[PDB]
Amino acid sequence: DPRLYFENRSKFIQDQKDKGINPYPHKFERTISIPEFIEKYKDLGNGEHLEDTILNITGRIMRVSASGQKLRFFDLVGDGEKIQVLANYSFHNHEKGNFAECYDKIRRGDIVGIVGFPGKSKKGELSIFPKETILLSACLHMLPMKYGLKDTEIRYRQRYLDLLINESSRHTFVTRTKIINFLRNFLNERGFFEVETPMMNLIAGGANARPFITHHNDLDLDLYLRIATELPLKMLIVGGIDKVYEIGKVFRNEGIDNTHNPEFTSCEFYWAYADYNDLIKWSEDFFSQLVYHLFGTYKISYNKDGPENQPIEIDFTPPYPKVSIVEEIEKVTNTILEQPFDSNETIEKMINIIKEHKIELPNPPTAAKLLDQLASHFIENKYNDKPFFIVEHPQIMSPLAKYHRTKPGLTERLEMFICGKEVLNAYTELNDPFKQKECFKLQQKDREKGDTEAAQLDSAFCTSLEYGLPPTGGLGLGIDRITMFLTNKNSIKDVILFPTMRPA
Amino acid sequence: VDPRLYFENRSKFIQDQKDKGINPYPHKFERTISIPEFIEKYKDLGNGEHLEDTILNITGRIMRVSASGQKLRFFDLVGDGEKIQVLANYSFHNHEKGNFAECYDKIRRGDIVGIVGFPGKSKKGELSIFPKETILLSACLHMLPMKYGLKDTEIRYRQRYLDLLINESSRHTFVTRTKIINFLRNFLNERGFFEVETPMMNLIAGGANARPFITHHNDLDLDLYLRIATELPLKMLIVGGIDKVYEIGKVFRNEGIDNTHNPEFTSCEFYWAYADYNDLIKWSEDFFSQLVYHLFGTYKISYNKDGPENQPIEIDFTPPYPKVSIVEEIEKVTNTILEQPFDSNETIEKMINIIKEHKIELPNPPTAAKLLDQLASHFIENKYNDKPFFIVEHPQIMSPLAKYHRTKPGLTERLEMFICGKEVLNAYTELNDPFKQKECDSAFCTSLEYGLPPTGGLGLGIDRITMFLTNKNSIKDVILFPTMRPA
Ligand SMILES: C[C@H]1CCC[C@H](C[C@H]2Cc3cc(O)cc(O)c3C(=O)O2)C1
Ligand SMILES: C[C@H]1CCC[C@H](C[C@H]2Cc3cc(O)cc(O)c3C(=O)O2)C1
Ligand SMILES: N[C@@H](CCCC[NH3+])C(=O)O
Ligand SMILES: N[C@@H](CCCC[NH3+])C(=O)O
Repeated sequence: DPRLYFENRSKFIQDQKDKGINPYPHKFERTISIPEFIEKYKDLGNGEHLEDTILNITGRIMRVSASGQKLRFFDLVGDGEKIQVLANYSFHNHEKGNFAECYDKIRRGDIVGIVGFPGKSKKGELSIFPKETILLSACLHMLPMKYGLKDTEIRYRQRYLDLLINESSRHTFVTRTKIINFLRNFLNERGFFEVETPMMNLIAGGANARPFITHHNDLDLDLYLRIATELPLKMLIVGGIDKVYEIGKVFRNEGIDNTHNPEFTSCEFYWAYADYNDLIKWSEDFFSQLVYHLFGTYKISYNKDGPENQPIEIDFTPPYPKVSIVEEIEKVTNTILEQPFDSNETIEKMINIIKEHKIELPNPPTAAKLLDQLASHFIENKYNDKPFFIVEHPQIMSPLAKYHRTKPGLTERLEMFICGKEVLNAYTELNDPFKQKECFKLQQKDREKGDTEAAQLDSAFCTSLEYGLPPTGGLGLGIDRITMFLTNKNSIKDVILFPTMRPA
Repeated sequence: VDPRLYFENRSKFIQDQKDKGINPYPHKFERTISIPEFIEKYKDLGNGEHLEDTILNITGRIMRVSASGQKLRFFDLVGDGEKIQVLANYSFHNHEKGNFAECYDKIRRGDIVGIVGFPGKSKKGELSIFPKETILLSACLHMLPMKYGLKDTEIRYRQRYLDLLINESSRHTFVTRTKIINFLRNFLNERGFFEVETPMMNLIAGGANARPFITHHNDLDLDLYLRIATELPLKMLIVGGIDKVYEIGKVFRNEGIDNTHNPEFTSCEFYWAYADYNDLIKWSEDFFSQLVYHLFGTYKISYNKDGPENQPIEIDFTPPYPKVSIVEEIEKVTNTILEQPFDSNETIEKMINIIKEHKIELPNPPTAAKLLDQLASHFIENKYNDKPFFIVEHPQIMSPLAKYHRTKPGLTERLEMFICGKEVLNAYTELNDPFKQKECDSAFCTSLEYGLPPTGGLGLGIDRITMFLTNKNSIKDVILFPTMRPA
């Protein structure tokens, strides 16, 4: 019973203190790490001992067994690697205490420090042969086995148990950090300058989403958490930082599911004198090279339908297909979506397409939401075997994107999808301040109908446009979703160390 | 003159250009070379030399307009913090593209332009682009301020882009900031440390003593606190076996704003399993000495502590730095004895009376930790200005997450590093006995019950460090968009 277990262990701690022993020593000076130990002594022969080499090593005990009264065996793990501990009565320093009393105390989970020599057992298992083993920090609960952590929510609420017991968990999070490292180096090598912009602002603009609100007490001031980094980054382009980017958290106050956590990690970059076509190329270069950097090939396996179903192969070899959103919806639905797309007639037509196909009506049935819903069900799963771009979005869906230089009513916008999930959003940046105020005014008229995700107008941002924003191309990436596909995860909670959870 | 009228005339110019068939905001100009690359490639030209057969496309912002008659127009063109001259001569103008004077008469200071031309140097020797054709790419519709207009004003903070265009030193301050963070990340990574992201919104805000921001998630129907530190989930990852772990990111404190306090600021915290207080003292001297030498090529720097209108002091980052035990120094400087327990009525009253004796400000509430803090602030924290130094061995009542001192009762194995009286670092041997932790977050307390190895952890205030290494007196000068009182 776990509860009695914990109580006996706590009593043990107290009783050890009462006898004069410190169960939590301040410092043990380690000589070698467990990965270093494996590298150095892997080449030893079966049964070879180096008894003149005395080492101080630490780690977490993960298995306890005995062979008689003079032999105790353990697994010792550290930094994701494992060695055996072979405690023989014949090598024990009896001046430190009784052998059996010393090792009877150890439990699965204890952190220990060992003074001993390296070698391999007769079977051939690389081992540390202790002369003395010291408790550094007890595990007071029973550690679960892999089956206890398998199909549970414990991994999200006690991530440390997952990291200790599931080898795949460590690897997922190492890949996540490698992906971010690769992206930072990719941009820095191309002259980009990393900055930090405020997470708390008077307005939350740069995307269409409901924000979190907070309050600064001394200023008696309500502030919004940022939903995107787009607006202050473009003001820095005005300021002459012509290649600027930010990798950090944004906050969106909306529904939670397998591809939505309320805080998530984005990268946005802004590139003065680039356009749509440079951004398409950047995306293909970046994703193809990232995948090759991680896997040595451009093709990966992904269990789109979970581990109980067949996986699919995703090929990141460029180029990727491009699909124009309005043209394709018109072809697949056999309708003509007349401009203005936000006219009453086009809105009624899109509603009827949705109702005819038994699709859910967006809670406010705005033209921009109607089109999004249509693309979701008719386009975004056109390709699963390769990423692809949906391109040339209407201006009503894209209030900060520059008008399309040859197609009226559209913009120079691209979104990349992997397995039906949006991972990238980019466009030629709107830089005419007179057209920008018009877009914000139209977004206000859409807010008046009950749209809580209509981005609010930023007076400071519009003012910065009046000092001259050069022609610019900007791009944003969803780091968590990218990591999901590159670690074979179906849930954003599997690639975030501490996902947003209700209290226990 | 009249800034409002200027903007109205420029807005009419944009609209009139559109009416005449010209697009004053073209979609794409394909540049051949940047302004820094131009200076590098053609700096070695000779006085008066032209390379008329090499045609380049270049872009930038016009920052000065002057003329020598109608046939020679001169401009300053800036990009990426560097500048060249533009020499528009009627004799080289491509008249097939339009009328010369009609073209250049339109240019105003601040305009972003694209130039097709050739490189060269003037007779006097000024490196120049010689346009055959110039195109407007994005107009500046307002009059730019003078450097004098940005000097003592909040325009630098409320329109930071004007500060970056007009003050060359501003770009330099933020480049140094990014170099500082790049250095720290590399320093940690080369030593085996693993960078992570922990939540900014939590059910509890712990890891420091500060009032938090509160927000609400609508669909979970849940109040959440913005983090005041990264300490607690990072130690949970040490329990998880990530034995060298760190995070560089924003934390939030809902308190007063001043020259060293911005409500959001950038911290780095790292956690080092099997290290202790002594390892962290060495790390700190190793890191700051190597950081300053990396940036300056020397260990000594100049800092204008009392403002740019006063004499600068010299800060020597040569290690080692002095260590000052807080309690015994407060005792020495005041010739009192602070008997333990430090939270007894007798020791509290003595700290209160010594505060009253020196006419010092009295904390509300006057807890023992708050009293000890004020006494260190008034009596220790400005002991050294010529070098960074450490205050060490804080009482347990001030350090609920720090491990008890292995030989000194009532103290902890803690260190804080100060530069010019300002705290930039806080570190300690981590308390890992859950029995002592509860006496001092339920999910954090439970994780300790699974075994936290002996560990040393450390935090840095990135903005305050940047202030000292960029010669700034205010944190507003090292944050691109600092929190201001709304206009
Ligand atoms: C910067 C964006 C560019 C490409 C699309 C990405 C969208 C972004 C949308 C989103 C909303 C939300 O409420 C919670 C989430 O986790 C996400 C997410 O992961 O991706 C990111
Ligand atoms: C992580 C900490 C380690 C060493 C002390 C530093 C203190 C930290 C305190 C603080 C409070 C505040 O409300 C606003 C601020 O900007 C700062 C700051 O910059 O430094 C940072
Ligand atoms: N702010 C966008 C990403 C950048 C789009 C191009 N400026 C988003 O939230 O999706
Ligand atoms: N959480 C501390 C920094 C780390 C101290 C060592 N664990 C602070 O906010 O000051």
